[PDB]
Amino acid sequence: NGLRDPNTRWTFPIPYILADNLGLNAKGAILYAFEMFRLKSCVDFKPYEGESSYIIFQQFDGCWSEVGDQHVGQNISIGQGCAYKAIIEHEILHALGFYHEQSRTDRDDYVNIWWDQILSGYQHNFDTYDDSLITDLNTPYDYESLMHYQPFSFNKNASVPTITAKIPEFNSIIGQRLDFSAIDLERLNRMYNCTTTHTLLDHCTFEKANICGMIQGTRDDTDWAHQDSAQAGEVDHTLLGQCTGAGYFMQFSTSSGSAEEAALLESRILYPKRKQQCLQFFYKMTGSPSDRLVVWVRRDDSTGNVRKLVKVQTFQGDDDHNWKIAHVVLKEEQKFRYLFQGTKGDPQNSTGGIYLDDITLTETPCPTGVWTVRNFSQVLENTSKGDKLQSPRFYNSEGYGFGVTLYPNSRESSGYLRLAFHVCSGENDAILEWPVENRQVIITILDQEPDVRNRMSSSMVFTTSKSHTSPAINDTVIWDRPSRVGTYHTDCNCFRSIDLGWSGFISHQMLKRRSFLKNDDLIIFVDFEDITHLS
Ligand SMILES: *[C@@H]1O[C@H](CO[C@@H]2O[C@@H](C)[C@@H](O)[C@@H](O)[C@@H]2O)[C@@H](O[C@@H]2O[C@H](CO)[C@@H](O[C@@H]3O[C@H](CO)[C@@H](O)[C@H](O)[C@@H]3O)[C@H](O)[C@H]2NC(C)=O)[C@H](O)[C@H]1NC(C)=O
Ligand SMILES: *[C@@H]1O[C@H](CO)[C@@H](O[C@@H]2O[C@H](CO)[C@@H](O[C@@H]3O[C@H](CO)[C@@H](O)[C@H](O)[C@@H]3O)[C@H](O)[C@H]2NC(C)=O)[C@H](O)[C@H]1NC(C)=O
Ligand SMILES: *[C@@H]1O[C@H](CO)[C@@H](O[C@@H]2O[C@H](CO)[C@@H](O[C@@H]3O[C@H](CO)[C@@H](O)[C@H](O)[C@@H]3O)[C@H](O)[C@H]2NC(C)=O)[C@H](O)[C@H]1NC(C)=O
Ligand SMILES: *[C@@H]1O[C@H](CO)[C@@H](O[C@@H]2O[C@H](CO)[C@@H](O)[C@H](O)[C@H]2NC(C)=O)[C@H](O)[C@H]1NC(C)=O
Ligand SMILES: *[C@@H]1O[C@H](CO)[C@@H](O[C@@H]2O[C@H](CO)[C@@H](O)[C@H](O)[C@H]2NC(C)=O)[C@H](O)[C@H]1NC(C)=O
Ligand SMILES: *[C@@H]1O[C@H](CO)[C@@H](O)[C@H](O)[C@H]1NC(C)=O
Ligand SMILES: [Ca+2]
Ligand SMILES: [Ca+2]
Ligand SMILES: [Zn+2]
Repeated sequence: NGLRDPNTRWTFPIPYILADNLGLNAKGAILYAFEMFRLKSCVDFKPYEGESSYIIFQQFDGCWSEVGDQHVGQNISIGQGCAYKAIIEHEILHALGFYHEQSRTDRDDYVNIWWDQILSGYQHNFDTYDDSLITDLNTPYDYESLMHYQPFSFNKNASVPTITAKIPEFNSIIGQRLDFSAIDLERLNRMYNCTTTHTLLDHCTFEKANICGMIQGTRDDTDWAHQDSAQAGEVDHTLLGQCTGAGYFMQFSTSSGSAEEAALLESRILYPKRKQQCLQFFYKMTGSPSDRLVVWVRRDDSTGNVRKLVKVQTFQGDDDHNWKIAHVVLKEEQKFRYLFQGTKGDPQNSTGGIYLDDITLTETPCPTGVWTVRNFSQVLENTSKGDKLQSPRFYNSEGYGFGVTLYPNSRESSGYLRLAFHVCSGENDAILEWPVENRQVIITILDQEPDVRNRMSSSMVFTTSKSHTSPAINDTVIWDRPSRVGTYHTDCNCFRSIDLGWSGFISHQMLKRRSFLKNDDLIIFVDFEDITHLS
C-alpha cells in the first residue's frame, strides 16, 4: 500500500504547524502521536520555522490527509471525535505515503467490497491501485493493519457490512484501532530506511546466555543466578512456562548466608539522547519482608569514566508472591549504567528470593499511575453487569489526586469493559485551582511485551473541560473540588468525583488476544497532565 514514486518521500524531521482551530485536546493528542512514532520508528517531526514542504494540522469536517509529500505543504484534518492515538497515526501514515490496506492490488484475494452498501462520496476509500502507483514493500496482506477498514465502515444500513474477509474468522479481527501492526512498522521501516528508533534506549528478557550484555560487580558479596524455569512453580515472566527449557529470569536467593549480603547486576553503558528516561521491569520478592531490591545509576563523573553512583528507588516484599511491575524515573544527561542491588534480610526467615525479567528503558516520562487487577479472567466471570472495581488513588506532578473505575461487564454495551477516570480528594486540594480545566487524561491498557515495537497497547485520550457537567450534581462541572461534587468511600477515605470515560473501551474478545491478560492479570496505565501551554 506504499506510494512508489520516490519524489513523494519526506526528509526527516517533518516540519509541522498545529493550527488554532484545533482544540487543546487535539494538539495534545497529535503531540502524543508524534511520541509514538519516535518510540517505534525513526520518523521525526519539528516546529515549522519556514520550510518548503510541511504538514499543517487543522479541524475540518472528518478525518483525512493527502498521500505522500506535496511539495507546496499540505493539510491533515482531525474533526470531532478524531482525537485518538490510532486515528492520528492513520492520517500521519497517509501523509508518510500509505493508502488503506484494502486498496492493495491483491486485495480481492483477501476481502470482499460490497459496493452498493457504501454511502455516497466515500467510495474512493475502497479503490484499489495498480502496481505502477503502489508497492507491497514485499509484505503480505495484513488483516491486523492499522490501515484496514472495519466491516461497518460508511455503510448505508447498520446491520449489513461494507467490507468482509473471505476467510470468515478475520471479520472479528479487521479494523483494529489499537496501534501499528508489526507489518505496518516493517513497511514503514522498509520505506524510510529506519534501522533504529529515537526513544527505545535498552530492553532485556534474559533469554540469551549473554544476559543482554549485563555484567556482575565484584565489590558486592555474591552473584545473581541466570535461572532456567525448569524447577516446579519457578516459571519465567517472558513465557510463563509455555516453552520447555527456554524461559529465563535473573534470581537472587535470600534463604541462606548472612543478613545484609548483596549482589549487583549492572547494565552495559548507555548514551541518552534526552534529559529523562523511564525504566520498566517485572519482579518478585518471595523471600523475607526485610529483603530489598534497590535500583541505582552509575554515571560519567565528567572525566569520561563511568564511576559516580546515585540511588534512585527501593522495593520490598509484601504478602503477594506473584509477578509485579515496577517503573523508575531516571534523569541522566550523560552516559550511564542502570544497576540492581538484591539484598538479604533475615535469611533464617526466608524460603525464597528476588526475581527479575522483562526490563525496558525508554527516553519518555513514566506513567503517573499504574493499576494491576489480579485474576482478571475470573473477575470477568464472577462480576454482575454494573458492578465495579476502583483503583487506589494516584497523584500528579502538580499534586491533583486521581483514580480509575473499571466495570468489567459494561451494562451500557454487552461484551465490553467500561473504563473511566475520576478525580480524588487528596492532601493538596486546598492550594490547587478548581475546576481542573485543561489537563489531558491518557488511559492505556498495556500489551505486555518487552520490546516496545511489539506492543499494541489500547489507549484513549480526553481533556477535562468546563463543558463536562452532570444532572446528578445540579448541572455543575464534574471536575470541581471532590469534597463538594464527589461521594465518600471507606476504601481510601477519599471523595471520588463522578467518573467520565468509555463504555466500549475494549471488547472481551480483544482482551483475550495478544498480551493484555498475560498472567491472567490486567495492567492499566494512567497519565493526567496540564496541556494549557499549547494554547
Ligand atoms: C518472618 O516471616 C513471617 C512470614 O513471612 C512469610 O513466610 C516467609 C517464609 C516468606 O515466604 C515471606 O515472604 C512470607 O510473607 C513474617 O510474617 C509477616 O509479618 C508481617 C508483619 O507483621 C505481616 O504483614 C501484616 O499483615 C497484616 C494482615 O495479615 C496487616 O494488617 C499488617 O499491616 C501487615 O501488613 C505478614 O502478613 C506476615 N506474613 C505471614 C504470611 O505470616 C514475620 O514478620 C517475619 N518475622 C521476622 C522476624 O522478620
Ligand atoms: C488547507 O485547506 C484550506 C481549505 O481548503 C486551504 O485554504 C484555501 O485556499 C484556497 C486557495 O487559496 C482558497 O481558494 C480560493 O478562495 C477564494 C475565496 O476565499 C477564491 O476567490 C479563490 O478563487 C480560490 O477559490 C480557499 O478558499 C481556502 N479556504 C479557506 C477556508 O481558507 C489551505 O490552502 C490548505 N492548506 C494547505 C497548505 O494545503
Ligand atoms: C532508502 O534507501 C534506498 C537504498 O539506498 C534508497 O534508494 C536509492 O536512492 C538513490 C537516490 O538517493 C538512488 O540513486 C538514484 O538512482 C536513479 C536511478 O534509479 C538515478 O537516476 C539517480 O541519479 C540516482 O543515482 C538509488 O538507485 C536508490 N536505490 C534503490 C535500491 O532504490 C532510498 O532513496 C532511501 N530512501 C530514503 C531517502 O528514505
Ligand atoms: C438493513 O438490513 C437488515 C438485514 O438485511 C434488513 O432487515 C431485514 O429486512 C427484510 C425485508 O424487510 C426482512 O424480511 C428481514 O426479516 C429483516 N431482517 C432483520 C434482521 O430485521 C433491513 O430491512 C435493512 N434496512 C434497510 C435500511 O433497508
Ligand atoms: C487467583 O486464583 C487462583 C486460583 O484459584 C488462586 O490460587 C489459589 O489460591 C488459594 C488460596 O491462596 C490456594 O489455596 C490455591 O492452592 C491456589 N491455587 C493455585 C492454582 O495457585 C490465587 O490466589 C488467586 N489470586 C488472587 C489474588 O485472588
Ligand atoms: C441540588 O439542589 C437540591 C435542591 O435545591 C439540593 O437539595 C441539593 O443539596 C443540591 N445539591 C448540590 C450539588 O448543591
Ligand atoms: Ca557479584
Ligand atoms: Ca525471561
Ligand atoms: Zn485512511
